[PDB]
Amino acid sequence: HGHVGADLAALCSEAALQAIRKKMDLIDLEDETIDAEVMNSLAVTMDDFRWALSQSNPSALRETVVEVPQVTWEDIGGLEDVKRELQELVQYPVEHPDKFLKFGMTPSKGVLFYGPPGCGKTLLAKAIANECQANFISIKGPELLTMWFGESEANVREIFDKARQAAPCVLFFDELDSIAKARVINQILTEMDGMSTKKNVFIIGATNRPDIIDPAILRPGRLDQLIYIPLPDEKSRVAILKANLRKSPVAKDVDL
Amino acid sequence: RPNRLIVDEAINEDNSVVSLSQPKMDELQLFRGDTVLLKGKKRREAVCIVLSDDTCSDEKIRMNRVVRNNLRVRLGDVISIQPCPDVKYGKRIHVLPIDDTVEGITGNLFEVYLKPYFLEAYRPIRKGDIFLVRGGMRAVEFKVVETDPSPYCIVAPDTVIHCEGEPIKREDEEESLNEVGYDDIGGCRKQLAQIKEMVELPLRHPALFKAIGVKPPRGILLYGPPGTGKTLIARAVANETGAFFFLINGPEIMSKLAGESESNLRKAFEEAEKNAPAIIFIDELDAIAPKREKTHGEVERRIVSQLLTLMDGLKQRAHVIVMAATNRPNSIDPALRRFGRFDREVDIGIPDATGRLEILQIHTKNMKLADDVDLEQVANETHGHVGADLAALCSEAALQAIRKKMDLIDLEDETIDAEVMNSLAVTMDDFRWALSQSNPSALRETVVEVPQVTWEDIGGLEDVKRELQELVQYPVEHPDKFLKFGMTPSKGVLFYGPPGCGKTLLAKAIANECQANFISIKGPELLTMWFGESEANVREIFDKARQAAPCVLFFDELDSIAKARVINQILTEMDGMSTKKNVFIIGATNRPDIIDPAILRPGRLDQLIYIPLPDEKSRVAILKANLRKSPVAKDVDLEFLAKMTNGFSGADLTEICQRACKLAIRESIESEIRRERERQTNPSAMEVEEDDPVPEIRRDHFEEAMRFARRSVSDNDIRKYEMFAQTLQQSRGFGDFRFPS
Amino acid sequence: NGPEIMSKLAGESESNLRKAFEEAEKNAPAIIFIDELDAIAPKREKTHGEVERRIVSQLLTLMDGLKQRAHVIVMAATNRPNSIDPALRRFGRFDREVDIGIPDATGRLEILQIHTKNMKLADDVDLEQVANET
Repeated sequence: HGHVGADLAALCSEAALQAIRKKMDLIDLEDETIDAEVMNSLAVTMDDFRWALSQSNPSALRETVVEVPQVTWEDIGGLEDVKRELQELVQYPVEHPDKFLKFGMTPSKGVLFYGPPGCGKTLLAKAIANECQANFISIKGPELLTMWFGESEANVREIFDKARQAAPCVLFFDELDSIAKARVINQILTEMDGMSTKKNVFIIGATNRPDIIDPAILRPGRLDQLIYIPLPDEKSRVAILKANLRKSPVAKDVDL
Repeated sequence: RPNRLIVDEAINEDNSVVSLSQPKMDELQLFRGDTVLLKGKKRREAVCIVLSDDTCSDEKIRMNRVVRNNLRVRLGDVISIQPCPDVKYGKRIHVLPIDDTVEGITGNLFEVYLKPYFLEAYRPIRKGDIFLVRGGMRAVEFKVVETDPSPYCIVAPDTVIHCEGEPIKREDEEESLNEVGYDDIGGCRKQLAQIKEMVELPLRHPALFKAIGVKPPRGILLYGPPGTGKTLIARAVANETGAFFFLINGPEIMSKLAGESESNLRKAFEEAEKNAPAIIFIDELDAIAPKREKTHGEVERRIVSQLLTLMDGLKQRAHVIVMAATNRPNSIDPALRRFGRFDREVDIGIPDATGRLEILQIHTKNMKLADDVDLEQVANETHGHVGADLAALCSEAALQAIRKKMDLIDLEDETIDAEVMNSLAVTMDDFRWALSQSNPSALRETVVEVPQVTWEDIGGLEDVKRELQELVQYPVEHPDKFLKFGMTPSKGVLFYGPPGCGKTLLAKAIANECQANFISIKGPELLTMWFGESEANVREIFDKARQAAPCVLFFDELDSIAKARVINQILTEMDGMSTKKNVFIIGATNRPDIIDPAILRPGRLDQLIYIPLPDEKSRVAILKANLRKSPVAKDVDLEFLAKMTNGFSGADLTEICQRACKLAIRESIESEIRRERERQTNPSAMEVEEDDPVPEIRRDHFEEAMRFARRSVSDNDIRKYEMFAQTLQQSRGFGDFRFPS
Repeated sequence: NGPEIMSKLAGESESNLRKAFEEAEKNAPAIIFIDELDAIAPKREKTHGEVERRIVSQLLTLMDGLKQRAHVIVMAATNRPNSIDPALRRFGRFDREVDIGIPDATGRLEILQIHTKNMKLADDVDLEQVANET
């Protein structure tokens, strides 16, 4: 992750050089002129690639990445009301844009999750992005408040027009109350009203202290719906428990 | 392969002669009148005719002195011999008297030193050969520099003479001895091996790299602190192969007129393109290409763009690589750190303790030392010194040894006799003087090294040892079993306990055990970033940890900014750090409740290991450990001293083994007062032997130094850590359950 | 002199520096002296032009271009070591740095003993007393 094409060319050349360097038993000093044996009878193996990935090649990437996620709906079972609501708020304005035009109902532009910390909020937000075949960017808390700690408040316009460039996206804040420990909420607030509605970008924000939030974010037009994420129930628990044991071979008599 | 043989002494006087063994004749099949080349050190060779004799051993060649010196080989070293069928006659080899033993003869001397010496042998003479001819108490060696055939020549007597030039002095030897070898540079053996791996195999084998299709490098950055010989290393790599150096100086291509420096750069790159597989070198890049903020004019921008265009205008078939030399990679214009110009960046950093022994071993070569000196002892100190600082140390110690000998180096003898010139050896207190009285170290930044503390330095804590082994050793010693069932490794622990119970002395132990590097930043080094608002200055100390792959970076008192940010600056960096690198982040603290809870989120810093007060076995271990240097009396018990000190922290009983040393040094100073202040100090009944009243720390010194002991940690604050340990739920709840049958 | 090799035309001061270093190289074991170095080589912040940077680099190149057999040493004279361009405090150019600081009380007696040489003093004066003050 983070490699570019030139970095991958460098990876291929270094893996080939490591495969040469393990064959110094034939490429000797007594044979200065190298015979035609090892020139065409040397194939690279997998641990050479793993060495060349591990031992070297720092990635030249730190900024955001646009992609479609690969998580699925059954990765977190249950929450059928939340699934129905997110389908009603994401899928229907893009899969059927004409029926929303028959009787003129305008689509909403974003929900606000809230619940206990670590109940699969991001793992729920990526599921609808994967289901709609929609791109998904994500900025976090520490990426957010380092803007206003060094007073770079006017540096969300680029991360919004980058979302404008990828048309079917759902930009996801995470812990946007992180600056509510003591601005940039106003900088998103002046940008969200300037964003048009014919583009189908949605703004889902997550939080853990829903009372400390600014009430101006809850005005109708900006962020209206308030979906509550509860603790995981039984079927969701067995689903996530099976989901985390994809890689590990587990004994067949281990009950879940 | 039977080519390389050791060289030993010879008896015969004939010159350009190599001794072969008579049992091995049929493998080479060359007879007596055949010429051979001998591979020597520092890429200088010589040519000889063979002699087949029985006085040589089976694998040892008997050869004379001047061709042993032309190969620069001595007793024990192994040389190669190869046949060379390109024997031919030549015209006007340029002989030259290079010694001061000519005795003032000028003109044509070559009718008795050249013409009778060379005949009936087919004498092979290579360029630079240092053969001598002795005649009339005049042993003149003619080192030739211009041979019209290549590479060696057979001298004919009908060769016309050309000897209008003047014989010169030993200065031409001083420009040939700086064709240095690999052994002439020390302190950076790992980085020398890595750069040799990077450079040497494209250069000696240009065809295989094109054959597979890999790309040789186009630009290497040799960044490091200034003065560590970053130009000597490039000379050594280039001269250890068949390269061609070209030193472009830094401010020399700045001190030209406007519109003329680029002509010099174009001429230099053209000379690199025209010649062999070669290497140019640019020292002090940040004086011709600084950051963009340090560019108020525009001609420097023209020079920088000229450098960029000439750098990218090279071909992979030209076989030229570019090495630059800065001090820090953020002090360059970042427009030339893109792919194709300057990507691979090595760090010839500060030499360590045992990396400092060879760097003054190579400097104490021509200086006669006595037997009392100990290079290991001075190597143990002099932290922060660089190679130039150690050269200055050697010169100042030699000057102090001269300056103590002013009793013979007098004003009445203006011309100094040859006595003290070769009969003066430096002793150890001269080195101690030159270290103490002078030489401030030019180092303040961090240092990467493996620690030398051991696991038994702090006994006990077997659970903590098991946990640290499980969190450090197993992700690096067995990386495949972590890949069998996909468990990802953790990226850092958080110690917490009472102040001064061996936290850093525990953190260095696993770094030493894993043979892993260990950097360490502290509290006052941390919060001085955000007191002067240099918050974005931890990226360099993290990518420095990226450069040294098996490291464990150790914060210390990271709650020091929690007296009233940079925690967020580490927090945005820790998630961006990948996991295939095996760098771990161990942070220590003393107030675990005041810490930011965002550091405790799973993924960032999860495990919370509690360090208790030292127990009994740990106490006797640290007590024995602090008395390594001091000789202690054999009846001084320590187990009785162990179980008496019950609630003492690890930083309190390390104080009493200095208070006892101070209480014994007071009495050892005081005992010398009365012994020199003896009334009627007569030669009668004089103690010619040293009485040594306090040779070691006795028992009553500890019995009196214990009286000032005081426990630092109370009972009310160890309960704070017990209560914080109870704030972690501590495996409480349901308890034991069983799976159904 | 310091500002004397600044009061020349452009492109001519370096000719004077080269002539001076050549005269040092040609003559005996000798010593040149540069007074007021911080007027021809200040810190980098006090360099708004570029010709001063050409002079500074010329000084660096001619300084490093000497040989140990030439027997010439260079003494400069500043007031504080942080008031110099730190690119010439590296090893090989300017390392050893002495401090002829302020003279003390009894160090002040000889400095006016050497000044009261040609002046006839009476018997009532006491150089120790004035040395105690000032």
